[PDB]
Amino acid sequence: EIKSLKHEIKELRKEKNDTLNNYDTLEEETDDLKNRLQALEK
Amino acid sequence: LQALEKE
Repeated sequence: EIKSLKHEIKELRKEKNDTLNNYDTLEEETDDLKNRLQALEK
Repeated sequence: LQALEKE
């Protein structure tokens, strides 16, 4: 039953990797809007 | 950004 628990933990890791991909696209959007902020300020 | 597009 330990292998099933490890598989469930790997599924949780996959879900968190999906959240990390969401974080990465959020980060690229943040970089784009930071460039926009710097362009509109200067 | 909105501020920089509000003024």
